[PDB]
Amino acid sequence: GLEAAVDAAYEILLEELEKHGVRTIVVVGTGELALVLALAGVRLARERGVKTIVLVRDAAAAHRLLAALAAALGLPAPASADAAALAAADAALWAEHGLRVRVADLTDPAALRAALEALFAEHGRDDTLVLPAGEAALAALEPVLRELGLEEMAAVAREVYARLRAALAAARALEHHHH
Amino acid sequence: GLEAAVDAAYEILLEELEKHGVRTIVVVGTGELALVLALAGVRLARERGVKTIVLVRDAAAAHRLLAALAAALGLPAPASADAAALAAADAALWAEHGLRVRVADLTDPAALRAALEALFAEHGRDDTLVLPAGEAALAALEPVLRELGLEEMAAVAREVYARLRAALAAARALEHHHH
Amino acid sequence: GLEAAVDAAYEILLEELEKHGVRTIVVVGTGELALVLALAGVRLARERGVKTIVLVRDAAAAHRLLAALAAALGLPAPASADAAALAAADAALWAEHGLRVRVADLTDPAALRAALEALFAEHGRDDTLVLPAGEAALAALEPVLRELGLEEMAAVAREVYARLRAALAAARALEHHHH
Amino acid sequence: GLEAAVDAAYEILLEELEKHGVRTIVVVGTGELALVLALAGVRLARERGVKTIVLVRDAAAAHRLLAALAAALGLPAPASADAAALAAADAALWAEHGLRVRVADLTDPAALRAALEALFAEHGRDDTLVLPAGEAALAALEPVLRELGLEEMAAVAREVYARLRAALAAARALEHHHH
Repeated sequence: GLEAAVDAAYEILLEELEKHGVRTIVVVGTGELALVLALAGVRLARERGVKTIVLVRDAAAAHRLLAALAAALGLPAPASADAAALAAADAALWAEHGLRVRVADLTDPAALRAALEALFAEHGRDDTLVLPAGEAALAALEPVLRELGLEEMAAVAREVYARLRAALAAARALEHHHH
Repeated sequence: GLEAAVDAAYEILLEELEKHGVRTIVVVGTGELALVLALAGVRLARERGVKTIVLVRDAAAAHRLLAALAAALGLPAPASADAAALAAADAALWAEHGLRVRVADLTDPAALRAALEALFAEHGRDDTLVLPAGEAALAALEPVLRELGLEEMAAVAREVYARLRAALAAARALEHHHH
Repeated sequence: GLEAAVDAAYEILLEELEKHGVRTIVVVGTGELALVLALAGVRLARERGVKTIVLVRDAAAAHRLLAALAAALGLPAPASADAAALAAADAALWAEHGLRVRVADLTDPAALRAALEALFAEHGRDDTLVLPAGEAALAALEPVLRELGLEEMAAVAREVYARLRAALAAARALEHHHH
Repeated sequence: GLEAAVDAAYEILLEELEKHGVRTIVVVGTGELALVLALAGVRLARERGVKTIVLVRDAAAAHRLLAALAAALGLPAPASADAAALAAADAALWAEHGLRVRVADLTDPAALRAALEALFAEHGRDDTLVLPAGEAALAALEPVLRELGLEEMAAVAREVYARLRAALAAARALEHHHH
């Protein structure tokens, strides 16, 4: 179920924060692992002051993730995927909970590089853990990081992803809410 | 009206908690009795520490029940029947109010058995009261319980259902909100 | 604007509470006067312990009125016009704010009589002020009240309605929110 | 991003409050600058007691702006663009946060004049800063103000707009929430 998945992801992230001195987590992609990482990020922000930013492919994906986060927090979802509504929801989520949800076209390497570069300008590269939310995101993220010369960051992204993938396969976040 | 129906169901459940040493209530099905049982379960969780889980047939039914529970609690409904939104809403409802809403295909005996077996793994069989929300759910639930050897549980499910059915016929939960 | 309309209706209702010893207000109908009366009823419940029940024609009308009340109170609207969602929202509104929104087919005299008779069973006839929300509701309500022998109640309904109609014509509740 | 845009607009408005003794801000138009000005107005109301009213072209635009404001404040959006729902949301926003969102057809000079004249009746002309949200709104607002003899107000509207336009071009309120 969802709690077991969030707990397992939280434990993995705690191990990485201690291992790498992480101050900021950037999640690239959508789906169940993106939600689980965002929810673990809510706990990590409250308990450790570590901020999390999720980069999703389009405004529709941002609305879907913000709506699931809203439900988890007991808060209203944004009324629509209007950019102004999404930006306002994002600013509120950041101020109150240390989480962001931003739009970046992951099919476009230049757009993903630009979104990462914005986050690196805000949060730096040394203390930032970048994680893909799935296989497709890993395949998009690795070459971009490698082009930027961030080989260690790419290596950690792949290794931590493998552990998260295995943990979520066992935890089954959504098992109770579909056939 | 709704308050009279919740009160009547609450009184019946209190009698069963004392009679059987009940720690967990599992409601199988949808409709007015499912809502009334869930609402009585909110009171029982607050007052007695007894948790309630409702098993509904599909994601659409989970959204409809979560939305009615939300309205009763003064909380936002989940934005959609997206599995991630439903799972997040369920985790929040459990943590704050001691209630869950899960999806289990009741037309499929193996799926209902699997969902009950998950709950029995979490909560045990001895202290768990299983109740159908209607005739169709009773007809689905009885053979599954009997196959599991849970004859007493099936007997209580049918007997308590009969009393709840009669009480709700008199109380008329929805009389003021349809023609 | 809306505040001026609520204030004017509130002042009129205060005068009637003192004049008739009113404990319960029943509003029959939909539209701007129904909303203004419901909002004044929120204030009267908080300040005076007087409860208000609005009888609207169908579930769609109940959702629209509950949604406007929700917006005025800073609360989530019910997710849909599902009867269970409307009944749950109504129970929450009553418990927290002393207001109800019920469905009664005003085109059907027997249905309106039945809905009034339910309220009279709950709240009595002597201390109950019944008000139409518009001309059509007044035309439906007067014969029903007269058949019940409630001639004084019908007379007050018409007289107080006339004063509310004039006050709302001057106050223009919705002037700032349509062309 | 949005926070940088709100901060930049806030700083400009603070300078104008000191420069002109402003008690009320009226924003004419829709779009990103309308949202940013409304959000800066939330801060100015809390910190300085300065109220802000946004005049938008139609009910659909009022819903979109109220929904984005709701998301920024962690509050439910109005269920629909129903005039009663919009008026109720507006009254709540004014009472709690010192902001209004009203409908005025800016394509119709008489309608814009009427909406401004209502605000001038409520708030006066001397202490009221009127700002367009974009080029089209400036082109609609200038002749109306000039016809009213409010030449200085029109001059300030154009000058402050130019500074806000430049600031928002640099701040990029919506950059993280569209492609």
